[PDB]
Amino acid sequence: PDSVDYRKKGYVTPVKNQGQCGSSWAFSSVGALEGQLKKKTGKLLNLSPQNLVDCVSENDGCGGGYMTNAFQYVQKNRGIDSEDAYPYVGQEESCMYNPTGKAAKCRGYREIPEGNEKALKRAVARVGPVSVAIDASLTSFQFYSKGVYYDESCNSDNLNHAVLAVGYGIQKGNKHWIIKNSWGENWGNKGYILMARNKNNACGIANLASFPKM
Ligand SMILES: [Cl-]
Repeated sequence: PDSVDYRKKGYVTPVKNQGQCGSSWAFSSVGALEGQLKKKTGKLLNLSPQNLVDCVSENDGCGGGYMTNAFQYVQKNRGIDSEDAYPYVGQEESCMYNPTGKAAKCRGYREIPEGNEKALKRAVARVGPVSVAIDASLTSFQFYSKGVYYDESCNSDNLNHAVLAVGYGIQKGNKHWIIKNSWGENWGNKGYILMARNKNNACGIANLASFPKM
């Protein structure tokens, strides 16, 4: 069985909802950090995307951002707050980080070689959940309900949405990535989508992948 589902292993927190704020980069980043918190310490908790929205000046808050900028921030800031200590409000505010609420740390990051789905698979297997960016603009993506998603019109050069690869596997003969979104449990299959794997880097799944070192 060349498959892994980190949701079964306790590496994945409940699905969140970014609301009316283009902060999927922040949810993708905290998801990867949460997975490494479980792996390194044996337990996890919800980390603060609002911490990243307000304090990662290299990104654009609700206007977009990159996950490696977030990992670099957590490293140089010497921590990121828990969700409970720094709760999500769906809009950018002044940076209110407090070391008293520190719940995770970061020693750097690694970017997966661009477009290499085999390297992405090895990273998911050997690290844990990996932050990724995809083209999520298609209507077919947005109304996804079940099965393995593949749409030929997906633009690997148009990465517009950050998500989290929490595993991989195969379903009815179709290889897939298990993808955690940030559009609520209401979206997709309880917040998740299975995206085609080894189909010429569909939707750019392996073009902007990274994970934090802890
Ligand atoms: Cl394979």
